[PDB]
Amino acid sequence: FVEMVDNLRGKSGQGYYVEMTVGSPPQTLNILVDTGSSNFAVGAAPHPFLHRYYQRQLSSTYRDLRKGVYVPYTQGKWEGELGTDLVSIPHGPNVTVRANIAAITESDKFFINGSNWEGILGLAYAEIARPDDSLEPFFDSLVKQTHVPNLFSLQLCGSVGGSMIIGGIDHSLYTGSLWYTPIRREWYYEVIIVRVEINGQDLKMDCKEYNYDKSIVDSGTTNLRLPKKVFEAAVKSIKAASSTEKFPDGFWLGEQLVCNIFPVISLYLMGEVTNQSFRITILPQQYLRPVDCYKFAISQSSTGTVMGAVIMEGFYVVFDRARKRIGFAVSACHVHDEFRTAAVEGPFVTLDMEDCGYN
Ligand SMILES: Cc1noc(C)c1[C@@H]1C[C@@](C)(c2ccc(F)cc2F)N=C(N)S1
Repeated sequence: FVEMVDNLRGKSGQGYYVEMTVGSPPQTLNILVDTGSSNFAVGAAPHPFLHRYYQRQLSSTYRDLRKGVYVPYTQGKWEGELGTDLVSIPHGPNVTVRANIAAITESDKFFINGSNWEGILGLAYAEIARPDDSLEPFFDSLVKQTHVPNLFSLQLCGSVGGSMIIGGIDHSLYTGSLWYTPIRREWYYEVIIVRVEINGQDLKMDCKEYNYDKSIVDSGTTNLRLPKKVFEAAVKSIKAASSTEKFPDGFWLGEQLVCNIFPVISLYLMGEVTNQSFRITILPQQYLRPVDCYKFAISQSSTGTVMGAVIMEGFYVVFDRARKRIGFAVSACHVHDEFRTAAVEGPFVTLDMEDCGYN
């Protein structure tokens, strides 16, 4: 998978993108890699922010599905026209598939001014695909039409770079062993957090609170998002551990910037075996992001835990769809100092892990 190494690019806070081609003859586009959605949607109109866009008139293999799609988010929205066309990934497997494409004709607060991507690749499951689950996501189409194994892995490195290994695992991209957590449900990449530690000190919360209403792995989100009750207990512990320096309350809420003291954060994830778990540990270098101006990149959430770039940049993450599991291993590219490094450790004994999942 050497040709797939270093196939991700981007700028800080603007996400990670991969080069893709769409149509015949192939039209080159930069496409954001997003494990938190399920639509393959591309700019198809000359929006001022876009370097380029999908021109359906130039493609002889384009097929109109004669259906519109309106996708609103919490922050922004896009509207598109649904169709199918031939899609390939130049720095991926040597294959071409017919995939669903939402041609974006109208948007608000979706594209980033100054970014180098013009589309989004939803890598999650059909259940959260829009308008409904009958619209087959790209990766489902890829696995069905080719002999590409039902697996992909992401190494996101902290302008920015990384690797999306499609159909396999590159062992040079991680150190130590991979540790797997079950995918609870095939919609988002939903996982179960069973324990949270700040500098080794347990938060002592009902583990159901950590997964209210869900916990997901999302490459399209920057922050580690936590449920508000978990966030408040987490921040209080981080404040106590970093009592050497005094910071304004706005900094902790992400309302202001600040220009060894900060604690490590450990998330225990449900293991593959009954009563067995493992832990992933991140550093201040992950959750305190440069904007020297630093932004506290842990925030409160209404939609449950989001393991965004803050988590993913510390680890090599394997999305093992074939076995309904997500693998975590220490990333060979993660940012650390001489005293502390990111870690994946196990096994640990954790009882009543099924009670941690919200129903
Ligand atoms: C859900 C949700 N609610 O508010 C926001 C913002 C989202 C993001 C939606 C999406 C599609 C997204 C990501 C990056 C980007 F640049 C634009 C996007 F639209 N992927 C996610 N994972 S989170």
